[PDB]
Amino acid sequence: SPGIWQLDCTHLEGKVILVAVHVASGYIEAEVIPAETGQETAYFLLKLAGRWPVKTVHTDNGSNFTSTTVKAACDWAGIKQEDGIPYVIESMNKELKKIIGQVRDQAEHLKTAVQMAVFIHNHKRKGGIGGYSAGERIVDIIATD
Amino acid sequence: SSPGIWQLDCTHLEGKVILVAVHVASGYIEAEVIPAETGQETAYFLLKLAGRWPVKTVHTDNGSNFTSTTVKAACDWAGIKQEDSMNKELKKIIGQVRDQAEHLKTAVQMAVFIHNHKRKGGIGGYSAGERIVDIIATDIQ
Ligand SMILES: OC[C@H]1O[C@@](CO)(O[C@H]2O[C@H](CO)[C@@H](O)[C@H](O)[C@H]2O)[C@@H](O)[C@@H]1O
Ligand SMILES: Nc1ccc(-n2cccc2)cc1
Ligand SMILES: Nc1ccc(-n2cccc2)cc1
Repeated sequence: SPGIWQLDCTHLEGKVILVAVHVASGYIEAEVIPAETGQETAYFLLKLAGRWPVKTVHTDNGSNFTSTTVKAACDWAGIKQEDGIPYVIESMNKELKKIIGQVRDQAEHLKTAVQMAVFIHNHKRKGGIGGYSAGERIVDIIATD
Repeated sequence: SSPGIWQLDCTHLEGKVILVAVHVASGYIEAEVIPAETGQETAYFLLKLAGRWPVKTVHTDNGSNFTSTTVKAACDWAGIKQEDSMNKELKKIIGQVRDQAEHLKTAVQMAVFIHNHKRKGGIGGYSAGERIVDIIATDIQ
């Protein structure tokens, strides 16, 4: 389970946000991209896979994931691509947009607000003052020694 | 050496700029390919990095991009203190795989992958990715 990520997209202000969620921790990575193309999606996946030990990605089976460029990237990086596998995370894509609202007036451009929201989400302590943030949870889950 | 210390440097290849952040204690790298070495691109890079890892201090080359008001605003917001080698290993790996990709940026991220995942030493060794997570997880207690 520690190598599983869920990908999804969010559209805001006529722009596309690609989001990767580490299922076990709730940690997120996101980028604003011009459109959901195979090349953009493949680049995103390649970046993510260089930064964390990514074994498996669950996707929404959008047409960007049927691109041969994305298939090639997943094969090169040793990612098992699992399309149409669903999976509180539902509450979270709604939650990123809420956080983006609380910082939007501090950023000239949307992409900056998106990275501010990612920062807030990842650093936020969950389950009270004795709890842990998504950033803390991911490193504790992944660390092997 | 401390868990929150990164070093940031630029490398120029094929008319483009590669921004490289190294986590000093582990050797782990994050990199992006940018059109030009601008204040806006530098700030965006730093905000992304700080959202992903507990970044306390970044050591830089004190070029013009790092003292931009947008960079200072990003660093103030993210709680990053600015202060004034592995570019060589990265460039080398980029060389070794540049022929497996059309675009330079694809080859750069292939090189970041290879570098971060590569076990140093024999059986018993670690990769830079394993070292950074082990160091940070230990710091959490
Ligand atoms: O959101 C656009 C933004 O992303 C950055 C990250 O620093 O880089 C881009 O990465 C590629 C360029 O190297 C793009 O193809 C990709 O869409 C995006 O991740 C910035 O340079 C850019 O402003
Ligand atoms: N844009 C892009 C990203 C990754 C690849 N890739 C394919 C195999 C390995 C990386 C190709 C193109
Ligand atoms: N436990 C573990 C394994 C691989 C990594 N890794 C992350 C990027 C490259 C390797 C991190 C932690």
